Amino acid sequence: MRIVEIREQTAGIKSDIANAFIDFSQMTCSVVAVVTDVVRDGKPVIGYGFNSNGRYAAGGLLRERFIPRLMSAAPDSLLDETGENLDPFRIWTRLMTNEKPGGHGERSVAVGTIDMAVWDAVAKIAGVPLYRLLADRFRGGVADDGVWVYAAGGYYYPGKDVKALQDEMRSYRDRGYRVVKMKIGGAPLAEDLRRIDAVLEVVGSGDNLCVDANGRFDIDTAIAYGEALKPYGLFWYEEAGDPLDYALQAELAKHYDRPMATGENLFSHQDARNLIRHGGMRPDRDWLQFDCALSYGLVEYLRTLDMLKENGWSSRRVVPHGGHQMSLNIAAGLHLGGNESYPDVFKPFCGFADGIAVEDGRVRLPDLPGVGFEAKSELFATMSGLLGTR
Amino acid sequence: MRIVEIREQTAGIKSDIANAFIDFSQMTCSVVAVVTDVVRDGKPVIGYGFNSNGRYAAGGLLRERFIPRLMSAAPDSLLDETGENLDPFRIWTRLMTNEKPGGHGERSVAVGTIDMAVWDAVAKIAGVPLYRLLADRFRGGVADDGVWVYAAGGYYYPGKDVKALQDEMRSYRDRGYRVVKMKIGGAPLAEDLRRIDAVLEVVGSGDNLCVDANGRFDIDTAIAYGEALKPYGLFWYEEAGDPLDYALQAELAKHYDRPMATGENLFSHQDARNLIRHGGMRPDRDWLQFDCALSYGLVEYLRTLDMLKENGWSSRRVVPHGGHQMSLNIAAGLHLGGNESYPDVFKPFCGFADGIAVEDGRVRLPDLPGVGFEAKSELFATMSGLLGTR
Ligand SMILES: [Cl-]
Ligand SMILES: [Cl-]
Ligand SMILES: [Cl-]
Ligand SMILES: [Cl-]
Ligand SMILES: [Cl-]
Ligand SMILES: [Cl-]
Ligand SMILES: [Mg+2]
Ligand SMILES: [Mg+2]
Repeated sequence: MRIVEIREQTAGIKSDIANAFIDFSQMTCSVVAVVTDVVRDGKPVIGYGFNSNGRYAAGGLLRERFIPRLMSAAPDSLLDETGENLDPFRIWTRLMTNEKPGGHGERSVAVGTIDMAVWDAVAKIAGVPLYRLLADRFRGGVADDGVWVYAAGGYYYPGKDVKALQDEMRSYRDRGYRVVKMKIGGAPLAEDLRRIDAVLEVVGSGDNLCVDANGRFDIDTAIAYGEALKPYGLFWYEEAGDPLDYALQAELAKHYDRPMATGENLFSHQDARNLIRHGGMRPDRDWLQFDCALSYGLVEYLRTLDMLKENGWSSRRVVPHGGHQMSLNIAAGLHLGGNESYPDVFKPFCGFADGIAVEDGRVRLPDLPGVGFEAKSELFATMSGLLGTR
Repeated sequence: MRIVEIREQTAGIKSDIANAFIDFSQMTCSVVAVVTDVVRDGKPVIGYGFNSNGRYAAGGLLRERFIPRLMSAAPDSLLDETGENLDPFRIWTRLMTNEKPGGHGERSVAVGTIDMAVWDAVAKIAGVPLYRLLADRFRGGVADDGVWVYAAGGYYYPGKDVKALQDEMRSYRDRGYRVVKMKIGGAPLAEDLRRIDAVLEVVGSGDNLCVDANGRFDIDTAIAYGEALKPYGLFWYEEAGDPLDYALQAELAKHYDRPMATGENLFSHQDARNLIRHGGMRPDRDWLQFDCALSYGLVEYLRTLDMLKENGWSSRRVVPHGGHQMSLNIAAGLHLGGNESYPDVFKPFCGFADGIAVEDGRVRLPDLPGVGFEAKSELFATMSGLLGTR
């Protein structure tokens, strides 16, 4: 058996939604197919992957460096010790051959996208959902019954006012989510507080509301927002300052004693480790948001999780950015704290399996092989169409 | 006046040379032309740029994200206050619009390459060498008369032995360089020590030799090499450990009191700042090697230089990676410590102006408009050919 070919294509997820840092008018993502010669249920096993919103597609990197490099390897060199499934670890090593250290951006997305497809294929060859594969290999067969999820939206948009924002959040609550997340930092403080007030009329307690500044604030603005946010008792205050300005987050923690979250824009275990060492994150109350699809994949994510354990952090503090089924499987299989979900934005690259409802903030995973792409009609149609695998 | 078009192409700089981390068998770089409608000396002013070795080309990024952004901007919005030259700062802002923070790799190379071409064009429109434009605008008209340069090579290569390494270093010294740099960490310690011994027979004092581990060592290996290197009194010990593992460098500095150098693989002012805060680098003796062509260009490099001043570091501690004329101009115009040079590797993307000799480790800059590409016959022929401007 072998990987026969790897295909890539670029998809559009463009719209005029905006956070404090960017708008999404040009936003794209990569989709990948890892085609094998293994037969399951009368058809070839093909693994699929895509990268999360916000970083754009990485098709250039995929086609110029990573796909050729992986496809020039001897095919047996990519197999596990049984000879009857792929080895994501050998594949990762091949992908990263002749890559210099540092510079963890863009190529991190290319590798993350291939890694997703590789794990999808491995689980399909094994005949199990990915969470089951991961629980069996890494957690002694113990998987979570379900995963904590929150609904992320609350973007700025032309003409969107507090009534529309309330309607949005009510629609998330009606779909089973308890906790929601909104953007802040893209309007004057008083206007953001009025937006927060409006959402709380819908969701009740601050316990049910997260806010995300998308890394836009300098220290003075981060502290000023913090002081204004304190009375609301929000579930978390996310990415106040630049994702790499570790000293800024450490100073902010001296002034804001309620939970904070960051890390979606750190794309390696090295960068994650620097956050842990230098960022003043607090293991009993803060949250880490690393996204494997943007960060060289699950093979790299396991190094990050090992580093967290060695530095006194629980995996239960990790709630990945990105809203994807790959993270959902990792959460239940490796015991993360939960997963972000997008009920509205970035269609069709959002949501989990069709027909499996979120119930008071928790969702179960389908007993279907792989990551679960085939259980999302619209997304699967879009991906197989783009990649020519119908 | 305006930018009429921006062109890009990929060049090969492939060979089987190797350092401790990678070999260069698939190495590429981007070349860019920024075509204006300004006439100087009877022809269109065209600015040129290329990115340094080691990070590969970024053609996909250039074509899919960055060039379309500039080319969709209102032409007047890219000009400076006078209306008769380009504004690299407005251009940089346009290039980075809708880019999320963190993730400083690959896109840093795309932007660095366009920025080089932009400054080349600006200096040509002003009619002066770039170092003169920079000295006048940023240093009250004071430029260095010349720049300190060292010869970087000493790569591993199949069949290459100590005799060939000696011949190499002799040829650098014969071309006017006093100090040379070689690679270490790609062979057992004893074999590297024999290589170092062989080179010192050519260059004499350790004062004339740098060694570069290309980020390959864990802390134990970094310390062990340090202990073995101490008796030689080397000019610097470069990039012992992972470029992002700041705590490792800080620990190493407790064990190795002689000069060390790092930073070529940090591609933003944020990442540079983290090295300065957390890496235990010593402003009195250590060296910083940030490369603008890989790091979103000179506009971003100015932010890094401002950060260094605020943090008690002199610009004289900065000696850029990459061997290019862009850095040569920055060095003289903004008062850096020197520039890396490549007399053998990465042809034709190496060396400075034809016909201007290095003399005991110092080189002057030509009084010619722009960065100086046209003064390098082979490089300019190659670039103009690739970009369709010949
Ligand atoms: Cl935001
Ligand atoms: Cl982040
Ligand atoms: Cl919830
Ligand atoms: Cl090396
Ligand atoms: Cl390169
Ligand atoms: Cl020299
Ligand atoms: Mg976020
Ligand atoms: Mg180096």
